[PDB]
Amino acid sequence: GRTLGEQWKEKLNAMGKEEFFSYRKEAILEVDRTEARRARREGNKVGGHPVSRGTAKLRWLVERRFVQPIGKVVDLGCGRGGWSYYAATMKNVQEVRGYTKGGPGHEEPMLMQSYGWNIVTMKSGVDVFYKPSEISDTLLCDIGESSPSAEIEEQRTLRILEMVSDWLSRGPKEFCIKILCPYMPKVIEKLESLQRRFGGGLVRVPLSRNSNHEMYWVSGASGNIVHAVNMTSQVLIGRMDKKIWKGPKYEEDVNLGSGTRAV
Ligand SMILES: Nc1nc2c(ncn2[C@@H]2O[C@H](COP(=O)(O)OP(=O)(O)OP(=O)(O)OCC3O[C@@H](n4cnc5c(N)ncnc54)[C@H](O)[C@@H]3O)[C@@H](O)[C@H]2O)c(=O)[nH]1
Ligand SMILES: Nc1nc2c(ncn2[C@@H]2O[C@H](COP(=O)(O)OP(=O)(O)OP(=O)(O)OCC3O[C@@H](n4cnc5c(N)ncnc54)[C@H](O)[C@@H]3O)[C@@H](O)[C@H]2O)c(=O)[nH]1
Ligand SMILES: C[S@@+](CC[C@H](N)C(=O)[O-])C[C@H]1O[C@@H](n2cnc3c(N)ncnc32)[C@H](O)[C@@H]1O
Repeated sequence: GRTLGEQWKEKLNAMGKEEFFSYRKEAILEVDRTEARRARREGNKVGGHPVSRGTAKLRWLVERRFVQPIGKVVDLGCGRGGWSYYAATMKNVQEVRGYTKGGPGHEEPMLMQSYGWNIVTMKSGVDVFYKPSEISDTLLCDIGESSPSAEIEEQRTLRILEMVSDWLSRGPKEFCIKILCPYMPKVIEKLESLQRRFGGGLVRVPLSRNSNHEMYWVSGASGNIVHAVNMTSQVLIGRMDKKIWKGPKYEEDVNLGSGTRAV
């Protein structure tokens, strides 16, 4: 046969617009960004409004001890820097280094003055697939591009998995990696291998939209991957074909404050 996630991806692509858009936000957690937008507009950089939604995503993991940034932090595919700035707010972090592709169709790093910004250093024009690995205490990675093909998503995920190992072999004991397509059998066996060597486990962040099955490979987690995935697949499938769409659960975004920090 084929995996539950496999079937999810097929059932997903067969939905109408009205159904899709309505489904992808059903029962999910969502951050209110409207004030972030206002700040952005006005150019206010010291109101603690994150640069993206991803800040709230990482916060969700961190607060549940799934990952706990420490020492030198490296954020691969940092984009605007939601994850980088958030790591810089934490007392145990001393150095935040981010890398992202930039250019056409890609998010450029964004300057904010959230608490700790001064130890953040983001660099654009960098393709992590050709960037020599560096030492780190914490390794973050949030790379992964959607596609209506699960096979595409598979190989994309596999390329990512292949490359993150090199960064991990450098001894960071705290980590968080986006697995774009975790439900595919080749991805699973690869994670099964990587889990044996590096530990950790896979976790679904409820802030992620129902239109994607992304899970995060995190060092503060553990346990059976194949079960973990399937559970998420039953939830996501369980949300389909709904009667009265209740919509998302709105939460307040994280406040990263302002000002520098001496290290
Ligand atoms: N190459 C393309 N990328 C796109 C397109 N539409 C959206 N995106 C990007 O996908 C990403 C996911 O979109 P989502 O809306 O979920 O991103 P976030 O929710 O994390 O950003 P928010 O700031 O919370 O609000 C989202 C957006 O607000 C816009 N935004 C937010 N910040 C900016 C800046 N700095 N410069 C230009 N536009 C910005 C942007 O269009 C996003 O859709 C995001 O980086 C977008 O820039 C698109 O049509 N083409
Ligand atoms: N039945 C349908 N299925 C769809 C449809 N669109 C996408 N999909 C399926 O859902 C999957 C994911 O959908 P989504 O696009 O919501 O993916 P994400 O939420 O993970 O993308 P994000 O980057 O998190 O933000 C999403 C979006 O931001 C926009 N975005 C982001 N990147 C881009 C680019 N490069 N170009 C144009 N627009 C872009 C776009 O409007 C998306 O809704 C996708 O792989 C498809 O299998 C659709 O219209 N109908
Ligand atoms: C969506 S962002 C992740 C969000 C970020 N963690 C945050 O909190 O805002 C992922 C980024 O990885 C970048 N990316 C994709 N492929 C890359 C590559 N090969 N090398 C470096 N960055 C890449 C994309 O430009 C994209 O903006």
